[PDB]
Amino acid sequence: HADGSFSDEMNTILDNLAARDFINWLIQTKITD
Repeated sequence: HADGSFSDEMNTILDNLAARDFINWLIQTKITD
Protein backbone atom coordinates (compact mmCIF):
# COMPACT_ATOMS: atom_id res chain seq x y z
CA HIS A 1 0.00 0.00 0.00
CA ALA A 2 1.07 3.66 -0.37
CA ASP A 3 -1.39 5.86 -2.32
CA GLY A 4 -2.80 4.27 -5.51
CA SER A 5 -2.14 0.70 -4.25
CA PHE A 6 -1.27 -0.22 -7.85
CA SER A 7 2.02 -2.03 -7.08
CA ASP A 8 0.14 -4.96 -5.50
CA GLU A 9 -1.90 -5.72 -8.64
CA MET A 10 1.14 -4.87 -10.79
CA ASN A 11 3.06 -7.69 -9.05
CA THR A 12 0.26 -10.31 -9.11
CA ILE A 13 -0.18 -9.89 -12.89
CA LEU A 14 3.47 -11.02 -13.24
CA ASP A 15 3.57 -13.78 -10.60
CA ASN A 16 0.15 -15.20 -11.54
CA LEU A 17 -0.21 -14.16 -15.23
CA ALA A 18 3.27 -15.10 -16.52
CA ALA A 19 4.81 -18.14 -14.77
CA ARG A 20 1.68 -20.10 -15.80
CA ASP A 21 1.21 -18.32 -19.18
CA PHE A 22 4.72 -18.44 -20.78
CA ILE A 23 5.38 -22.22 -21.10
CA ASN A 24 2.15 -23.72 -19.64
CA TRP A 25 -0.59 -22.78 -22.16
CA LEU A 26 0.55 -22.46 -25.84
CA ILE A 27 3.68 -24.66 -25.60
CA GLN A 28 3.38 -27.44 -22.96
CA THR A 29 1.15 -29.05 -25.63
CA LYS A 30 4.39 -29.47 -27.66
CA ILE A 31 6.23 -30.98 -24.61
CA THR A 32 3.93 -33.20 -22.47
CA ASP A 33 3.51 -35.25 -25.69
